Formats: sequence, C-alpha cells, structure tokens
Amino acid sequence: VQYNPEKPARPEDHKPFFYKYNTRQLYEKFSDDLMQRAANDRKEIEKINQLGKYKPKKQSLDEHEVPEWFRDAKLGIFLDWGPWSVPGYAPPGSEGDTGGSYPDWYEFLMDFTYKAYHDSIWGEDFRRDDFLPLLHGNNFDSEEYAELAVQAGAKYMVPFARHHAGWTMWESKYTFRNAVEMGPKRDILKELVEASRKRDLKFGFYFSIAEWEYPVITKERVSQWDPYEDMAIFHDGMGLIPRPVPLASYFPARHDRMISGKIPVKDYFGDYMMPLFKEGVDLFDPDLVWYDGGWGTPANSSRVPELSAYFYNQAEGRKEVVINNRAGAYLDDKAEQIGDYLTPEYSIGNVDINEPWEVCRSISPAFGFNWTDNEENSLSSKELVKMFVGIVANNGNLLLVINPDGSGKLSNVQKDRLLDLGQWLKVNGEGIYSTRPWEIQESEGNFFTKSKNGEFIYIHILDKEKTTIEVPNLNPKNKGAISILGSKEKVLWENSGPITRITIPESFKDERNWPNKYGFTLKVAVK
Amino acid sequence: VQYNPEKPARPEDHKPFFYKYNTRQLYEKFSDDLMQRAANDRKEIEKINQLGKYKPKKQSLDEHEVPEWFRDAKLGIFLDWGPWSVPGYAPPGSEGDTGGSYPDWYEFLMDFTYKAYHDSIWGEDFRRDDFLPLLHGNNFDSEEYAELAVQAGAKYMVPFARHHAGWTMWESKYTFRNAVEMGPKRDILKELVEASRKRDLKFGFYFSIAEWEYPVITKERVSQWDPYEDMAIFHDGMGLIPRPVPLASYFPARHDRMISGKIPVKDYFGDYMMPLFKEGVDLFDPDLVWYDGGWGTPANSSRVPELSAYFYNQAEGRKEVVINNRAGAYLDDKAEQIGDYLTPEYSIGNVDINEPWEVCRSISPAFGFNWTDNEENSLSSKELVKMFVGIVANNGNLLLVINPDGSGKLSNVQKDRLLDLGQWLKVNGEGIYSTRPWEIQESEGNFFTKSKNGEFIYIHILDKEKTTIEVPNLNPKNKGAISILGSKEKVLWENSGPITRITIPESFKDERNWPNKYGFTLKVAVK
Ligand code: NA
Ligand code: NA
Repeated sequence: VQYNPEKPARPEDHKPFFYKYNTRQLYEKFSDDLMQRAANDRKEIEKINQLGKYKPKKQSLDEHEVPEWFRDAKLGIFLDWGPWSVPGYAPPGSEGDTGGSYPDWYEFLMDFTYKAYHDSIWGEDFRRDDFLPLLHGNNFDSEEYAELAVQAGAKYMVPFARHHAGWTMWESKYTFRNAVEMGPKRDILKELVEASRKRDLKFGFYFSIAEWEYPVITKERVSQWDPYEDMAIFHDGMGLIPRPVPLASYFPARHDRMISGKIPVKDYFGDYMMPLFKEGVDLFDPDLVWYDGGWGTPANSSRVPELSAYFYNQAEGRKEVVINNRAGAYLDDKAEQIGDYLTPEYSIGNVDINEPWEVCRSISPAFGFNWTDNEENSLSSKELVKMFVGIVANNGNLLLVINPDGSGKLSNVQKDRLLDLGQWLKVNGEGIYSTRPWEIQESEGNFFTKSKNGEFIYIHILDKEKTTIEVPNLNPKNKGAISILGSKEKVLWENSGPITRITIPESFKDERNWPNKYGFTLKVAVK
Repeated sequence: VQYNPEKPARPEDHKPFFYKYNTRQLYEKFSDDLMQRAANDRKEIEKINQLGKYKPKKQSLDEHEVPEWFRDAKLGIFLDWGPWSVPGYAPPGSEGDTGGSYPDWYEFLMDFTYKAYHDSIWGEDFRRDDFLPLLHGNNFDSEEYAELAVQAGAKYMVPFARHHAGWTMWESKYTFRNAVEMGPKRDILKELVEASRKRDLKFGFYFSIAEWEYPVITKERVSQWDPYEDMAIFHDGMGLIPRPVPLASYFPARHDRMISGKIPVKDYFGDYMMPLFKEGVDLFDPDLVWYDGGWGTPANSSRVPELSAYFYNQAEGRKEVVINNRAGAYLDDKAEQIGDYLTPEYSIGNVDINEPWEVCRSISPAFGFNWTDNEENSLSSKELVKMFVGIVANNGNLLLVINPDGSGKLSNVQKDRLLDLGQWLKVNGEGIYSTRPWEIQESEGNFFTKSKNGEFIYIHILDKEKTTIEVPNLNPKNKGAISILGSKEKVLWENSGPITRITIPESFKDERNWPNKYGFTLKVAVK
C-alpha cells in the first residue's frame, strides 16, 4: 500500500501480487476467443488497405508527407509514465549508447543491470508485476497534464500508451494488462485524449512493437524440463541482452509474475500486436503514431507496414497524420526505414536540416522518473530555452519527456522548467511556431528562424552580454522593419554593404527589462 | 548452519555465502596465471599423444579394448554426492526422458523446473552457492563408503568427482570451487581413492565435460547494458533449456553466487577443462573415466578425443583402463561415438548383448538424494537382485547409484538393499563375477551365465514356486556335474533328448533353506 513515491522502496508488509487469472488460466479461458477476434480485425485491416490509398509497402508509404501542423508545432510533451515509475531509478554507469539513462527499462533490467539495486531496495522476492498495484496514480490528474502541456507551449502530447512490458494506458479487449485492471484502475489514455482534444493539443499514440516477454502457444515442447509442452516465451532482439530466440522455456514460478494479464497466442504479431494497435487507433483517433521497440524484428516480419498503411488510410479525408521512423529495419531479402521523420534520442547528433526531425529527451538524462534527480543534474530553464531554440533553428521539434513518480506526480523542478519555457514561448512564440530554418541557423550565440511565408526573419538573443548584432544578407524592408516581440522599445540599426548592424537598446543591456528573462527576439520585416 | 538433512529447508538465520573472492577478484588475481599453467599442460598432453600409442582420433581410440576386469566386475557403485544433496529434491512430473528423476540437477533447475519448490522451501534470495557451506559432510565417512561398496559386492567405485556446476571433490589448482575450500573442507576424492585402493576396488573418475555456466574473458561487450565489456557467461547446449549461445551477458548480482570459486578464462575447454581433467587423472590414476555432460558440444570441438588418448597413453604399461561413451557426438563437419561401452541411463532399453554395456540407476528413480524417497517407492532387495541378474545375463554391468544427504549420510533403505545384494553375491558370486552371456539369457524366470572359459553354466533361480527346470542344450559333463552354490544338497537330473531336466531338491521348495533367501544358483560342469 504505502511507499514514499519520491524515495520509493519495498513497503513494510509486502504481499505478492496475483492477478485473478494466471497465464494458464488466461490461456484456457481467453486465448481461442482472442485469436478468433484477431482474425476478424486482420481481415478488416486488409480490406481497409485494399480500399485505401496506401499499401503496406515502402514505395507507397514514403509518398505520405509530413503534415504542416507537425512542422509548425515545434514542441511536444512525451508523458513517460508506467509501472517503472514506482521504483523510479537507474544506477550510475548504466547509460544507454544514446547517452540517456533509462529508469523506464527497470522492469526488464531489475533482473540484470539494475539487479544489485533491486535486491537491496525491493528484495529478491519482489517481482516485476508487484509494481503494478503500487502504480495507484492518485496524484495523476489527466486534466492538469493536458493543461501543463498547453502552459509549457506544447502543441502535441504523446503519452506512453504501451511500453515494452506491455501494460496499456487504455482499457483493451486484447489484454488484461491494462490501466483499468492494474494500477490506477481507470482508463488513463481515455482521460488524457479527452483532456487533450478540448485544448487543441494534437495527440500521439506511443506503441512498442516488440515486448520483452510474451507467452505463446507452440506445436512442440521447447525442452524436456518444461512443465507445459504447448507453451513457451517469445523474444526478439529488442532487449539487447542476448536471450534464447525465438523461444525460451516457460516456467510459471519464473514468468507468470512478469507477464500478468497477457493472453497467450500462437502468433505474437498477427494475433496480439496488430489488433492491439488497431484498437488504439480506432478508439483514440491519434494524429501521430510513435513506434518504438522495433529494432528486434525487421518491419517486414513484424508486419508494421500494414499497420502504417491502416493508420494512414483510416485518416484519409478526415485529418492529416504522421508516423515516426521506428517501425524497424525495412529489408528486401544497414537497412532502410519507413516513417515520416527521424527520432534522434537524447543526443541530437548530425541532423539533416533539410527534413523535419524530432529529438526526445527530458530535462535530465532520465527516460522515466529517477528519484535521485534534482535541480543540480537537470537543465536550467536558461539551458532548456537555449537547447530548444537550437533545435527549432535546425528544422527540429523537441519532444520533451516528463517523468512522473508512481503516484503520477511531477516534480517541481520539471514543472518549473516547463512553465518557464512556456512563459518564454508566450512572448517569443511568433518566432518559433510555424517557422522554418533560415540560410543562417546559429551565429555568435544568436539563433535565426523565418516565417514559413518568408516575410519575417526572427533573431533569438539569449545572452545579456550583447550590444551589437551583425547579420549578413538580412535585408530589412525599411528603417522601421525591426522590432522586439512583446515590447515597444525601438530598435535602431544601419546597413554596411551586405551586413545589417543592429544596436541593442540601452534598456535591454540588463535582462530584467526583457519581456522574458530567458531571451528576447528581434522581428525583422524583410523584402 | 542448522538444517535437518532428512527434511532439508532454509535455516533459521540464513546469511548469504560470499567466497573470499568474487568473480572479478578471481579474474584480476588468478586468470593470467591459470591460462599460462593451462598452456603448459596442453603442450604436455600434445607431446604424450605425439609419442604415445593412441592419437586423438576415433579410428585410433576405437582400437582400445574393454579390459577383462570391467567385464568381470559386474557391479559398481556410483557415489552421487554434492551441493545438490543438501536440498535433496526433485518434484513429481519433472522426470527426464530417461524416466529418471534428477535431484542432482537442483542447482540448475532451482531457477526453472524446480523454482516453485525452491521459492517456498528455501526462498528466492537463497542462491545456488548458499548450498555449498551447508554441505558440511559431517557423516561422510570415506572409509565406510569404500567398505560398504565391498560389502555390497561391488568391484568398482565411481564418485561424482565433478558434476555440471563445477564443484570438485578434489583439491584442484584450477578452481577454488573444490571440496577443501567449500563445503566439507576436506579432500573427499583423496579420502575415497585411498579407501578404495586398500580394498582392491577399481576407481572411476566421473568428469562433466560442460558446465551450466562459466565466466569467460571476451574481446568485446555482449550488450550495451553489461557492467563489464571484457566478460561474459559461456553456455553450450548441455542444460537442454535454451540459453543464449555461446555467450550471455554477465551481471555480478545475478551470476556471481552460482559460480563461486571459478576462475575466468578465454577458452573454457582449452584453458580450464582440459587441464582440470589432466590434473584428476595425474593425481588419482583412475582405472576408469566416466564422462558426462558432453551432449551440448561435439567431441571434436570440446577436444575430449585428446583427453581420451592422453588417459589411455599415460596408463600404457602400468594398468588396463576403460572409458564410457559420453565424450559427445563425434562428427567430421546421426553422429558416431567414441568410448569403450554404452551407458543406458535408468532404463535399460534395447541393449546389444554382444558388447559389454553398463546401466546406471539407484534403488529409486532418483539421481541424487530425494528426501521423500522411502521403502515404498524404492526397489525391494528381491527386485534389486532380480534386476541385477537380468543385467548381468545380458552382458551388462550395474553402476548402482547411491544417494547420501547433505551431511553425507546414506539412508537405511539404501544401506539395507546394498547389504542384501552383497550377501546374495557372497553366496552366488561365482555365477556372476567373471561370467559371460550363454546362448540363453532368460527363460521361465530363470537366468543363465557361463564362466568366461566355458567350463561352467550357472542358473540363477529366484522364485520359490519351482520344482523342475528344463534347459535345452545344456550338456552336463556327467551325472554329478550339477551342484548348488553354498550347499551340499545333491541335485538330481535327467536328459530327455536335447533337454536337460533338473529337479529342485525337496528342501529347496521353501526359500528359508536357501543359502541366501533372494535366490540360489545351480552350477553345471559342461563339455
Ligand atoms: Na514520406
Ligand atoms: Na574399442
């Protein structure tokens, strides 16, 4: 029952969590029915793709274009919440190759990289699924999360609808491992989509392709030591740590309490994943699909191309939609990809400025709550603004991860950063939303954007140690063509051959006279 | 400290077992030295095989013949004792394809098939290596074990020198996972070899080829989640349950306390197994090598042919020696085998009567102590005698497994069966030792053997409901050519064309007048 979510550890009278049905019980009651229902959905998907514009082929899917709303959005919120939020930890030195830290991998890595921590803090008898009842979500207010996104200046919201251990934020007909059956006992994704739609936030559907473990029905026994000859555990390469592939032996006392709620199938992809995706799309009508966890199986074999075509086709002539690039390797036997935009993770890297892209990260290294995170290891508001503008100037969006604890509460450090960014965007948003890169992006610590129609150039000034700005080939319309967003203060400037030389007004030498203390923005009418 | 070995469960104040060195410490201190020492041993082995009669080739090894002493022995004792003896359990329904039950697989299957039992009875925090201090061996008297083998009528003794988790009954220079460092704190194999030699028992060296897990040194990291980039866990297919092959990621909090004492190497076979085998052979000068655990790697790749040639070669001119057939599949890339005799396990199956073979089993299904075993699920003395004679008549030896508890004490049920068999053999042993199959083996519940020279036929009579024995083509020498071992009672008989008809003396109708109550034996001087 009781833990402090801000310093989470084993409760004093921990009892094991047994879902009303174990995995064999779920097999005996639900598997056949689920597999029949899945067969029907697959036929529906095939027909929609038959009738529709888009076919499950790269050639066909690549012709879909990034919508204007996505290019114009610039800022999204990535709502990284789930059972992993309860322990809310990754240890020092366990960073991924991205450079990020992954508390949101705790459910898997508790038996591996994070096991020393788990053994001492939670106990060796505390299983993955024991976290599910502890994810009560009593401070999780879906209305306030949508409002916070708005107040942060975000134009889209992507909750972690279903991550790699298979727990769905929505009430599903294809799994009892869902938010109504387990944890907060409410349809969290439904609350969030309703809260988002009534605020004009675009809504993204985050969907893990593979899962770390899934119980499957087999035609032969895996080994002679197995209690069941008709059942196994399915893996692909998603977990990165080598496991038996495709099948591991199934042992109830080992597996049941890391797969609570999951109904066995013969075919993980066809019988479970495909219809679960369809259900999410059909129920929630997302504007965006954010695939993840598809590096373990080629997109050809996982059948994600059919899901991508479906998503496009059920939207055609209703709304413009977009998909990320994480469907997996697209082969025709590195590989190629499908999807509308690249998703560099934590570290921006070398980006192609010609095509819109999206970086995902939180204000710290953490993907998922880390209870040890605080002001000193997180971005300052100043650093966040600076980082955001740099992203936008280079044709990117920021999908800003936020990391609530097991109660669903967001730390003040994270709240304050979001509200400071949003308050900066309230003033300077005209130089951000619906902008495109200019022929210069960054110069002398100043950042440039242009309005998509080309009438205005914006210059974001973040450093109070500045007096003159020299901009080659700016070409202001007339001597009154330069102003400051959110201010009446007149900007004096002169041309000097090709270079425009701007003197910062006297009052703006001190950043307490700025409309917003984290930066001011010059608006330049050009032509 | 305290458990009841006859009903073993988690001690009351269990503390974790940490060997003075963990796996990284063993790597830093000992690995280099071990790998240099291994290099020297490998050169020694290569030279011995270079200069010697036998080469590491099937053609060469197959020319070695089963020694007369093995064919003449008939009965051996298989001393199945180790860390697994402490928990002393396998659950119902977990039988191998052999039909046997394997408490001696507990160390592995505690995380798999036997995990339900282990979780409730020992606890999820109780690791494999926690059993090692509990194997105190305070009732393990090596002198009495050798004497018991003699009193059972056994001619050879095969202790479980090293089983699949790698714990050596001898003090080794190639592992700290040995009987002196861990468990009874004495050189158990040394005690047993000395006790055996002074009783003229032949001595067998039981040696597992593969182990379930071994820490190995790598040239690159297995996954990005690994704490060490220079280390992994090596597996082959020996465990049967699929594992990552050849390498799994290594995690100290997961692995260290199932591999206590084991010094990491680059090459499991070359750097560890080969020199450990050599050490055992050189130190103990065994008459017999009993390989096991070689079905996970072909004999070609494990390099066991070189060990077989070595063993033969270091014995040439000193003693006649023998090897079983469990080196592994012999290929030249359904496969062939090397070794001197077949080893059907638990169930005899279809045997080739033309070549000597050996069946291994205990008086119950169990390989390894099962604390729930008792009189009612074990062979009676009568059934054991009957089973033994059937084996011998078909050209087999019985390698009779005995199963002590964690204190090293053997159950009375097991002791009584052995003493009854030995007492039957004391009387009737002339019809067993140094015998060969006759043209009839079993007929009408009677069993036949012949002396190896062909002078005598022996007929073992086990059922008191018998008055006449009719034997085709038994040609007795003269009218006084038939007697009863251990008795002066005259045996009357008549020929009737091809058939010899023997009347059982009046007194022998009741089995209380038999020299031994479990059977009497006719001795027939023939042509
Ligand atoms: Na495209
Ligand atoms: Na041979």
